[PDB]
Amino acid sequence: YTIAERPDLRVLRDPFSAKPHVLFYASKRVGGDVSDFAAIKLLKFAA
Amino acid sequence: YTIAERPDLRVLRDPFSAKPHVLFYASKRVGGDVSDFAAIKLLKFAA
Repeated sequence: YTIAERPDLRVLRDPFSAKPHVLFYASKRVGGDVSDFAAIKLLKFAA
Repeated sequence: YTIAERPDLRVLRDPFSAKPHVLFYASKRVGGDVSDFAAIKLLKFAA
């Protein structure tokens, strides 16, 4: 499994949209799927 | 009578909320009621 990501947490406080509040907008971006299909085995329970 | 206040007026102007406008927002916070009921006497005009 290979995980790709940006190593931060972009926070943007928004005193404008919801006016008497602050509305912090934090967003980390991360992705990833299996890269080596031979390196993972599973246990299915059926038969 | 005790006045509790934050000795500043906080201003916030958002060109972003409604774009063609500015929407100045200015606020201060204050509060207070009586602290010594024995130090304020009134004059009712009834009896």
